[PDB]
Amino acid sequence: KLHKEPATLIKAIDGDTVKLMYKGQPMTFRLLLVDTPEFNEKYGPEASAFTKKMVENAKKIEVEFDKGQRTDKYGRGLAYEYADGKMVNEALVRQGLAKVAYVYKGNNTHEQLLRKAEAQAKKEKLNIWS
Ligand SMILES: Cc1cn([C@H]2C[C@H](OP(=O)(O)O)[C@@H](COP(=O)(O)O)O2)c(=O)[nH]c1=O
Ligand SMILES: [Ca+2]
Repeated sequence: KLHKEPATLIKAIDGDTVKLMYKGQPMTFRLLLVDTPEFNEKYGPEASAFTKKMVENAKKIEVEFDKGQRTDKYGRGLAYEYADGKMVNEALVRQGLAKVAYVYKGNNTHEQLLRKAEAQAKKEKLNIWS
């Protein structure tokens, strides 16, 4: 059973990275289980635009750590992000703006859910699957 924690938006960076204030400290978060294209690659600006709009227009932003590692080798926080109850990780995957990726042992609680969303976008030929 994972628990959602409060956080405040500092700055949207790109499709799967955002700078948030967590427990009073500035911290860069990398979204769990996803991989959006870099700004330079195809659909990159769209992914960044999608995330940016989604978090900037949210009234409440929550983070949810998984069971395994909470920080990556680059010092980034690893979590599931929620914009007014809606999981940003899943939304990106549902729109075909992100691919399910970097599935490590112990940090894959929401894996099936995201795989489900991917299969839908894949069948609908959304963005990346066009
Ligand atoms: C999503 C995720 C990424 N990472 C690391 C793997 C990648 O390192 P390597 O570059 O050394 O492969 C990097 C991918 O992040 P980005 O896609 O932001 O570049 O972040 C983790 O260690 N754990 C995770 O859960
Ligand atoms: Ca990426």
